[PDB]
Amino acid sequence: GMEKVTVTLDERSYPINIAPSLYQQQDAFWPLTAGQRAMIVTNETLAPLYLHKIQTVLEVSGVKVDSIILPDGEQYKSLFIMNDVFTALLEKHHNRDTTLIALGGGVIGDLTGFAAASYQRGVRFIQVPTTLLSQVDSSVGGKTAVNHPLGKNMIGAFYQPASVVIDLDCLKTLPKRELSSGLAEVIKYGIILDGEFFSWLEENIDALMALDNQAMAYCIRRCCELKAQVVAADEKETSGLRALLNLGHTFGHAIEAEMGYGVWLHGEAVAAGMVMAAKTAELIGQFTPEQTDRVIALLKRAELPVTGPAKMQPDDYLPHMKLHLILPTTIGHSEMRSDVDASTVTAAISACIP
Amino acid sequence: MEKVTVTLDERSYPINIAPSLYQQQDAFWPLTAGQRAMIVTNETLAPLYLHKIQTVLEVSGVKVDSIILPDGEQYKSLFIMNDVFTALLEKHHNRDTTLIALGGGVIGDLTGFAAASYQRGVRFIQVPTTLLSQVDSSVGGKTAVNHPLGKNMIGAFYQPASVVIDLDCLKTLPKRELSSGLAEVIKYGIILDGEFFSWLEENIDALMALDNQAMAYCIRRCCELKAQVVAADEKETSGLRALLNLGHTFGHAIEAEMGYGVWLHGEAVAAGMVMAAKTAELIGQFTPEQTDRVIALLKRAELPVTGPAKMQPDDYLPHMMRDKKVMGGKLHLILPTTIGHSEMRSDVDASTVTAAISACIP
Ligand SMILES: NC(=O)c1ccc[n+]([C@@H]2O[C@H](COP(=O)([O-])OP(=O)(O)OC[C@H]3O[C@@H](n4cnc5c(N)ncnc54)[C@H](O)[C@@H]3O)[C@@H](O)[C@H]2O)c1
Ligand SMILES: NC(=O)c1ccc[n+]([C@@H]2O[C@H](COP(=O)([O-])OP(=O)(O)OC[C@H]3O[C@@H](n4cnc5c(N)ncnc54)[C@H](O)[C@@H]3O)[C@@H](O)[C@H]2O)c1
Ligand SMILES: [Mg+2]
Ligand SMILES: [Mg+2]
Repeated sequence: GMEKVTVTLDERSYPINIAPSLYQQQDAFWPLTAGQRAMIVTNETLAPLYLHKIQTVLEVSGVKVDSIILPDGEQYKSLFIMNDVFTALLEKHHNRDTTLIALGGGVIGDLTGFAAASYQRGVRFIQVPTTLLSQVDSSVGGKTAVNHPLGKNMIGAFYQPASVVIDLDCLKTLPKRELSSGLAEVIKYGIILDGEFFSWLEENIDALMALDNQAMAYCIRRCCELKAQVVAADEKETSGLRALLNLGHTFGHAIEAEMGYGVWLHGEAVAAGMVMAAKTAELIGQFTPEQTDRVIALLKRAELPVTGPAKMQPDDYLPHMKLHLILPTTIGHSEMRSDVDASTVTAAISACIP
Repeated sequence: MEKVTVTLDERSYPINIAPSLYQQQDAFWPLTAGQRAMIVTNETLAPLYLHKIQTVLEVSGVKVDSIILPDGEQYKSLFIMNDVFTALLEKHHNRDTTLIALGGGVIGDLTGFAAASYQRGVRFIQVPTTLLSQVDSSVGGKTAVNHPLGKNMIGAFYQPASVVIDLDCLKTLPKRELSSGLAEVIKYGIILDGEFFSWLEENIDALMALDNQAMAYCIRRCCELKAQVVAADEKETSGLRALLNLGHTFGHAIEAEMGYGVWLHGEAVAAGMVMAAKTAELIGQFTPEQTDRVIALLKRAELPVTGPAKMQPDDYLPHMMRDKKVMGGKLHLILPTTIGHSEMRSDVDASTVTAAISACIP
């Protein structure tokens, strides 16, 4: 079906529209209108699949389109690459009324967003996310950035899109491993914020894996709804409410750091991380094995790992991680708990060794 | 000590102005003991003021790192800004750090955008060391770096936490740069406050001599005036803020044709304001007596009131049009209406512009 989320943050409002074949609808790329310009930023993987189609629809609507195609990879989320986007914009004489269109995943999304924030101190930005992860995570919060060699996402801006266009057909070309990686973050929302959504996932996860339009549209809509509610409740990260979004990410970062880029995908590491966080919550005396087993079972349904790499030992995790962890309190409720003992965390990691 | 409080885009900050302010109690508020700062400066200012400022901060309990960048508009680049990020990350500066911009407007813009972008925004304090940056950069929140295809094309609106103006720093500023700053001082009087203009006619000698009491009042009032115009035209579009471009359309032509550093920005603005005055005479809104007052005061500040001998009227016009597209070619000018009042005039005839330029040929 067609789902729609209106997000209202920092006194902005924008729509997220979600439907199969959305790229082909009239005014799907609103607020762009006839006579205006757009610069599509995409990567070498997405370009042959969607760039021509999108350019055609925009140009039939009176919109003048330029494009820049970047290589595929996290390493291109760079200040030097963002400068090349500025060069493309300036070489084609794009003025402050241009719109940047991020056609791709979260890598493209982050780089383009920061480019839109910074070009002439801010031009309009439309997200066209093509991974499940970016549909359910990047589409809300306004975080844009590029990397520095000494820290990921260290250079950037809070900058909100004018609209987010989610055509579910784009998921038909997404590798299944990337689809599952996105579903780790989908499941996370259920654990941290909405136990009823978790139950809905238990009942519909097979349809999501099959790219069912009705399930996936609702799935995306609810994740965005949940994310927008938590960002709205602490837009300046006052409380630790936005921090809850990091369930499994402390453990997961350790895995990504030791294993290297593309070896474990982000959502795969987060999946194993959520289990380790659940086990931690059991050991401090606040979670039951039955609750943890529900998290484990559902992750396996989504074809996600629930064990750590055999290749790392527990002592390899902690240098990457006295300790601040996001822990579940129920299925549907969570907390930031600081001062967790390292031996508690290592015991939890040890319980997930294959 | 003068103080201006500025409140724009729901932020509020003080601009404090005094001789020997670098040495005074809580001069770098809101930085407080136990916090970190990274001072960004250039190779010219570093031997003059970096040690002094570091000492005062460290005596206040503030932990200080610094980076020294090369001096010049040609270094106001994304790539040089990247070195700031590297210095911050190498010393493990977290989101609670403060960037201190110690230098002129070039340092101020690059540091400001660095502060806007580092971890998506850290605190920023301005320590402007040119008159131009004291009276122009200190309000508005425009930060930026240049791209080879356009000046100030990459940046952010980002306001400082405070602006620290120690008048003593002007004692080392070259006299030509002091005059260039006084062009923008005089502009304020023309566009917004005729009583300030009259005060300038009575005090310009003291300002040229760096009199502390005059200069403190001069800087306070300019910041006040710029803040009033920006605050009114934040939520309105149109362009009350565009009034800040008096003389800048003519002046950009001069800077563009004469080349980098040949005419300083305020020298070009000076001659531009005269041309704008002449234009306002020719459309029937200004008198020669009014224009004469502008000319006389500019000369007292050692600024030009004529265009370069090398440029003819047709050399100005391609630079003054919004662009050269078929639907472009339009000359939009800020004109004075009195001494103290100004307006945007759209679609000014080329013959009027050529006559006004011609009236200022040496
Ligand atoms: N709030 C935020 O701004 C936010 C949130 C989470 C993640 N991020 C950032 O997002 C990035 C990760 O994003 P991602 O997981 O979407 O990875 P990604 O953008 O690298 O895309 C994953 C892979 O799938 C390819 N791909 C994408 N869409 C496709 C499609 N429809 N068909 C075929 N292949 C396709 C990409 O080319 C790439 O090879 C990280 O840089 C992360 O920091 C940002
Ligand atoms: N609102 C804004 O953000 C805004 C407004 C006006 C100008 N600007 C920018 O400011 C820049 C021009 O600034 P500027 O005129 O200060 O030039 P500048 O920063 O290049 O300084 C002029 C010269 O004086 C030297 N210097 C500065 N202070 C000194 C002192 N106390 N003693 C000895 N030498 C000193 C500098 O090192 C430089 O050589 C431009 O890039 C312009 O875009 C921005
Ligand atoms: Mg994540
Ligand atoms: Mg100026």
